[PDB]
Amino acid sequence: YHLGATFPNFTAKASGIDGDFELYKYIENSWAILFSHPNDFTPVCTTELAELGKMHEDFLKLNCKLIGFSCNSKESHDKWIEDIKYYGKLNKWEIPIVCDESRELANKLKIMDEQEKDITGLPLTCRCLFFISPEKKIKATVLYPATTGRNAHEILRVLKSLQLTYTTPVATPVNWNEGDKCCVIPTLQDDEISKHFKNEITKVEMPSKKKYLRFVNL
Amino acid sequence: GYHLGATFPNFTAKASGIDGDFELYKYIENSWAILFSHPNDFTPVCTTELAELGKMHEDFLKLNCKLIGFSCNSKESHDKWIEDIKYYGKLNKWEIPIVCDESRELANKLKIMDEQEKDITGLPLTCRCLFFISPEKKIKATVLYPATTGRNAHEILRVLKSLQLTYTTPVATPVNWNEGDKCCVIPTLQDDEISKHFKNEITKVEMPSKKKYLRFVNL
Repeated sequence: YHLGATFPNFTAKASGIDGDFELYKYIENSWAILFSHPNDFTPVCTTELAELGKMHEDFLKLNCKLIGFSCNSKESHDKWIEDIKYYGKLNKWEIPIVCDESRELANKLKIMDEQEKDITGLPLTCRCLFFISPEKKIKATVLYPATTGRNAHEILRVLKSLQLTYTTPVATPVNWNEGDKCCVIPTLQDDEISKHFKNEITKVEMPSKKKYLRFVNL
Repeated sequence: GYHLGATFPNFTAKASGIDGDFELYKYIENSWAILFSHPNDFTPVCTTELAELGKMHEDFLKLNCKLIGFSCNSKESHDKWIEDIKYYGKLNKWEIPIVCDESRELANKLKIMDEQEKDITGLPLTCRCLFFISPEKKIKATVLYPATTGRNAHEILRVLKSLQLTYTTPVATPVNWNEGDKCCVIPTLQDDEISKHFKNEITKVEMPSKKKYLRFVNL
């Protein structure tokens, strides 16, 4: 699943609901982030899910769903959730965590961990991320191993960049955070700037004399 | 293509700063390596990323980790744009080899094409990929950011330190971990074997499930 591919629909069991979870129904007209984790009841996973449970409103208000995913059962997810709530000082769990016990979805998405296996000796997923647009396109991906917890701040920062550059002709520079100046895309002609920007462009002159180094403060 | 734990393939290519062929396995022998691509020379986000990694090059070399750049531009393009990068970063030299994939063979093989970005000729360009590669040529982590979205350079280093730490020690790093912070004991390490590996004591946190997996250790 290269960048720009269409993230496939699937139906699965999930935490906190009794019926079928269908992805496309859940994420219609929304950004989505689908994130996996190796095993329920393990420490790194608990810290990550507790953090994303805290940040869940920050995402929802940007019109972005969070969807969890592991190769554990529903009964595992539901019991483990009370651990995540306790660790994280949370009082309301809202992120659906998909179940993939058969590993069909994990094999199709190509997110298996290099190392981790459950108690039954069957393989488990790594820490994947898929950032998905309202049109079901994979805008960005990450595959972290079971050994290395994610940066939850980075997850919200990429999302903000993706949503900004979705509607405006800019790209966000190294280490950009919301509120910082961004870059004008290099193909945007100077005759074309005022149609798109209220504020002034800053030009930084380069030894090559090419005029591509332009910042804008939105 | 190249999932976690797969072997990163050898290649040989032209590169910035040298006039001979660059062979990947040669350059990274007995070394951690981070291979990072950018879409196009002479464009603004790319210049800021490369300046930053150039400033950070000593941080990486101290950890025994090679940085290797990559775009679908020629050598002549790379060499000239290097002077732009050096100017923007206030650098006096440049030592990261930037490989050339003008034919797009390597980028089609690595599956690092950007969804939208094209050059002046109409041909497609790479996204902003990262491959973290161990001394045995195994892919430990990857990231694919699009052209629209510059990477977090602090995060690249945080991940490398994490991958190096957990490579040799029975720990895993929790969410948002930085070097110096307590990390987690792997859930399968049993009690009898805890003091072979750890000088400092372990902290256990009680869970409603009464399971015993929530263990922190300060190294």
